[PDB]
Formats: sequence, C-alpha cells, structure tokens
Amino acid sequence: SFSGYLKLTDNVYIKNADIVEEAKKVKPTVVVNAANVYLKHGGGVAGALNKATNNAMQVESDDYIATNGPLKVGGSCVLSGHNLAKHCLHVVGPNVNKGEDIQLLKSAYENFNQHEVLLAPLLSAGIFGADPIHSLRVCVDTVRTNVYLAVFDKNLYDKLVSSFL
Ligand SMILES: O=C(O)Cn1cc(Br)cn1
Repeated sequence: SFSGYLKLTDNVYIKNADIVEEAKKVKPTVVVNAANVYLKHGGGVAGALNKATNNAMQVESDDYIATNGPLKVGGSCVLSGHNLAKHCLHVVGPNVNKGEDIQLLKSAYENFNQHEVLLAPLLSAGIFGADPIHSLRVCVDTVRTNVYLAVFDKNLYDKLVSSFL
C-alpha cells in the first residue's frame, strides 16, 4: 500500500519519489512506464525501469514489437512488471521533442482507466518535453481510477503541488 502521498483529488495522489524505488517498495499491481512507440527504453523513466529489471523489460518489449509492431502515440500495452510490479502498463504520451501532438496526452491518460490502481509518472513530462503542470491537469481531468504519481524532481514536485488548482 502507498505511503506518504499528498491527496490532490478523490482519486489522484502525488509524491516526490523515484518511481523505480517506489515500485520496488510497493510492488504495485501496475506500474506505468513512460514508453515510446518502439518500446525502446533508453532514458527517463523507461531507461530507469528497464535497468531495474536487468534489461528483462527490454527483451520482453523487443519480442512484443517483433510480434505486434509499434504502439500508437496515445496508446499502451500491458506487459510484465518483472521485479517491479505485477504488470507494466507502457503508455506513450506525445513527445514534444519529436513534434508530437500534445492533444494526444488525454488519450494517453485514458489508458490508466483500464486499471483500478496504478503507480505512474506524469505523462509526457521530463525528457518528453511537455509542460508538467498541464500534464497533471490532464491527469486529474481524465483519470478516474486511483493513480499514485511519482514525481522524480523535488523542485517540480513542489511547483506541481503549489500550483494545483
Ligand atoms: O520530475 C519528473 O517526474 C519529470 N522530470 C522533470 C525533471 Br527536471 C526530471 N524529470
């Protein structure tokens, strides 16, 4: 069970935490990965979660891509959570650094509604280049299931809490 989270709404919770460390502690049913369409877990949250699985997430993801092809921006797939969670929900938020449509962020968060409870990062934040304040707004206005957000950066966490409407 999740501890130390600030409650933002009926169903959205937030904590300044490293999502890999949080996943190892909680062992949630679902950990969300900040995936790209190719499931190439190189950096940000994806690189960190993959390294914590000793690259097993990448090996499983390469088999998934070989069979199914790439995901869509805004889409997701459920794969194993390995040593971190029961499942990993790989969600592709739009990457502003690839010129992707920020309007797809709501579609990306809709994937969370297929899971009653999730440990997640803010979609499209960090190396995906979107405004994290707007990502949190889309999260609370889209996700209806119980989402526990892990914000890696303390300054960003404090700014997200202090500016939350
Ligand atoms: O804090 C987050 O979860 C997203 N992020 C912002 C920076 Br700076 C580094 N990562």
